[PDB]
Amino acid sequence: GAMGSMERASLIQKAKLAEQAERYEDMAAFMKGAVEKGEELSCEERNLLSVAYKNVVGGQRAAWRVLSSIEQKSNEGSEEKGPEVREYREKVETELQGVCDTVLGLLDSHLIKEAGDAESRVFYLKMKGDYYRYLAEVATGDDKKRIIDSARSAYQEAMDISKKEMPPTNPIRLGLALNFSVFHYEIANSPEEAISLAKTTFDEAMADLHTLSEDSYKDSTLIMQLLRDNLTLWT
Amino acid sequence: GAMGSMERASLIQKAKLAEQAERYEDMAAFMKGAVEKGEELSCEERNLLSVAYKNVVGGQRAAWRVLSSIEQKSNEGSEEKGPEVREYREKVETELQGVCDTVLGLLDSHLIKEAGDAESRVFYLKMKGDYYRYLAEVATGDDKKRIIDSARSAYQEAMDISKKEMPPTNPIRLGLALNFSVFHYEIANSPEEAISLAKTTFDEAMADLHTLSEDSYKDSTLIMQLLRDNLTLWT
Ligand SMILES: [Ca+2]
Ligand SMILES: [Ca+2]
Ligand SMILES: [Ca+2]
Ligand SMILES: [Ca+2]
Ligand SMILES: [Mg+2]
Ligand SMILES: [Mg+2]
Ligand SMILES: [Mg+2]
Ligand SMILES: [Mg+2]
Repeated sequence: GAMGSMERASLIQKAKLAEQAERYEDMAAFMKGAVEKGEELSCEERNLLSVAYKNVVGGQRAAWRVLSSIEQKSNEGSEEKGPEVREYREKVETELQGVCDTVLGLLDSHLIKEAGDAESRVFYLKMKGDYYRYLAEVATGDDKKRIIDSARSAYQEAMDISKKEMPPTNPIRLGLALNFSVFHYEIANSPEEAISLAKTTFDEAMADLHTLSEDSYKDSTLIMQLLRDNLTLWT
Repeated sequence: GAMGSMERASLIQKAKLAEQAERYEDMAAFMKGAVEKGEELSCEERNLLSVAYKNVVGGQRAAWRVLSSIEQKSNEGSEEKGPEVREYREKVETELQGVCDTVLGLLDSHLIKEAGDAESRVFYLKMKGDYYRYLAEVATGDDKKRIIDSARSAYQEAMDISKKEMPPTNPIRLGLALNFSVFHYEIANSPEEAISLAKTTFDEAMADLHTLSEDSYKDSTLIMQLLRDNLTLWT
């Protein structure tokens, strides 16, 4: 790998600089190099990995949605324009799939198997569900159902651990539940499960806020608002 | 080149799709492929080329400024942090220089020499001044003065043609004058020349607005406002 000659600490330092410069592709490459050093990631380092790839894939998903919509309209009274829209949508789609496969590969070799604490294991399993979810958004062929089930299975294992090992206000647990609820609504055609999950998560967090410091209260209530935003949109 | 097998029309079509998807690196690559087909560019195609590269280099310049500022602070009571900030600033700088060299290469081979109409020749010479200006922003060594003079010379030839062949409200002429005034203020250490140029350009355009249609009036007054914005900032 092209980061093989750079010190782990320097990769982390440069990932933080790339974040400040909004250079998320660089940030992701630096964090991939850091993961490939083979040592486990601290909490801050895990967040850097997630921020980098979420931003890279988020731009790819936004572009794919623009191009997919143009492609949809072209296939309605619409004039034939040739293969270009499909080709370019496919190009962006293949790039997106490549990023998802890269992230999933880092999780499989070997972040998840070395993650023993609940906070790291839940974090990585949530990421696995997220990146299979992004693959599912663009899937159409023989493995769409298997891709969806891979996302479900990762989210489910993360939920089981998070419920047993974390308080209901833990921001990792809240963000996992938020994303699993989105999976239910957007991927699994299960809006009732999505609503039930978001509501139960919100209510159980509400009841636990009294145990928190002012700073933790701020952290948890911010994610609760994201759950509330979805419930308002979905109900 | 990787676009050598794609039709010129398909490259143009995909450049427009990439713009809609805010995929400016792709847009630039498509427009580079279109230029390399060897045919002259229409007015719309010239604008696509400029939009693509302006957005790519604009992101690089913003990142370089962030990293340069961090580097400045590190060299003031500041703790020694190693070579990483300089290395990463250099990496972004080298990428930026590569983009500028790519654009300048397309202008030199062979867009400028085939551009005979004032509107195309002024457009390309303005681009030449712009991309030498971006090189000058990061230059420090033996050729900084020669880089600055290359920007000046391109802008000056574009100004001479634009003054002889275009009305003072022409949006190309206005945008050239805007950028040459920025060159004077930011690159050539000539704020009085920058102010004089912006003011004279604004006033000569004002006096010509009566000749324009409603749509052309809108086009010209928008760029005049950019000149006014700079004058307000600089005076
Ligand atoms: Ca080492
Ligand atoms: Ca028709
Ligand atoms: Ca052809
Ligand atoms: Ca100190
Ligand atoms: Mg290396
Ligand atoms: Mg119901
Ligand atoms: Mg090709
Ligand atoms: Mg004075």
